[PDB]
Amino acid sequence: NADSLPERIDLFVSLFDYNSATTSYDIRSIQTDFPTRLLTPDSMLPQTSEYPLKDIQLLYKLAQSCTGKLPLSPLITEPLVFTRSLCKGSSLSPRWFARSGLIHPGGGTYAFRYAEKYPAQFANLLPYMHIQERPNAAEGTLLYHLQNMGEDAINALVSGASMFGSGSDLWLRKGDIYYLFNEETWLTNANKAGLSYSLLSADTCFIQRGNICWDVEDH
Amino acid sequence: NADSLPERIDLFVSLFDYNSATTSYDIRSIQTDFPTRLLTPDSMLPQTSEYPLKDIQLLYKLAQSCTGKLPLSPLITEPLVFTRSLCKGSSLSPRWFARSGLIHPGGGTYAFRYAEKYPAQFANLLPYMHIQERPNAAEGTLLYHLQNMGEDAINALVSGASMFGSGSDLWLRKGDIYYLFNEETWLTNANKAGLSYSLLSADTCFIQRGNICWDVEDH
Repeated sequence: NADSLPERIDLFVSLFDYNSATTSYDIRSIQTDFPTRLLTPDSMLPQTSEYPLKDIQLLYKLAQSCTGKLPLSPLITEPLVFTRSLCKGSSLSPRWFARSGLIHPGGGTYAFRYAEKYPAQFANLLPYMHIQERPNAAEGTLLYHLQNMGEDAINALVSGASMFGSGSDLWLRKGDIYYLFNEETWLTNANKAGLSYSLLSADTCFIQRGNICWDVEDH
Repeated sequence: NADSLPERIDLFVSLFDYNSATTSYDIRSIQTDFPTRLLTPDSMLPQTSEYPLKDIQLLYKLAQSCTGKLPLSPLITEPLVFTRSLCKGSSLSPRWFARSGLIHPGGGTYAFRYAEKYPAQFANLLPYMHIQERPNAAEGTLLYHLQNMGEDAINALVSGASMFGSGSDLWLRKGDIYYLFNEETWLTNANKAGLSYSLLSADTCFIQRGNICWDVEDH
């Protein structure tokens, strides 16, 4: 019977009443509001794959003391501009952030760090902050759904996956729009299609032992 | 890198200090204490795959009124013995349950139903009751662990799987003994082996869409 699974999944997708979704989001609207950089969890970590750690550390020490040795990476020019501006007290307008690479070498964004020093600038700079740096969004908003997504759901969303689960929602893609359905609708339509399902925490499922599905950490 | 997964899983298994398990259970001890019938969730349901439903219903009506038409299935002889004994008020000793098929056609066990009518018999009859019919076991006991297992963990245990997860434990088989480790040990050794994992709720994982792993309900 496992030979029938692609057709059963097709039946499952066709059972949903797309006019009756909890809500829906055009992919173009998500892209308009959120750079991928401000969604993916790795942006919140020190950018160790982009810079030598020595450069990240020199930059932290420069920011503490507003003096000392200058990082060397030609990739460090904009971080240095940011750091030296905070040191000299010279303004960075929202336009500076809009044309910036957004992510600070120590993880997180320039905008959030800037607004920590100039809290009157916070609302103007929110568009340049990672979703995990923004305040807890109102329930039912797109930011709320994004802030509550695990890494696996963010990656599926960013990759444009045809469906993925997050929290208490099923996201189903149809065209270039995602439609959200709640868990009980997901389960009812899976029932009716003769399907069972698991939400994976790991990227993928290569080998099953007992009820554990194993993956390599590094692909 | 996924080509290396069987060797990584072998490394993972070899990282555990089996003398340092939370606890361990010889499979022979589990079998001594628990018939498979008293573990598997289907025993708690009406035995519709074993009897016509009409026979289950005739048997329920006979039990209510202690009169009326007799079920026909030659598979119904022992249920009729049980029912008529309860009707006539004639004793069923623990020895009757020990040689019985244990499971009543309406789901659950003869012993539990008998002890509902004769509560002084409850402790003598506990060995013949499903784990889901017994009182909440003391924490850390084998019954406690079994009572807290989902269907997927019970099936893995019953099938003798080399590992499976239940609750906050990893069960690892070595020889004919299961060794329990907690979640943080499981995760540490998975980390060290370069593995990621998911606990499946469905029997298996045939097709992955997004972060959902799909199975057929009926194999």
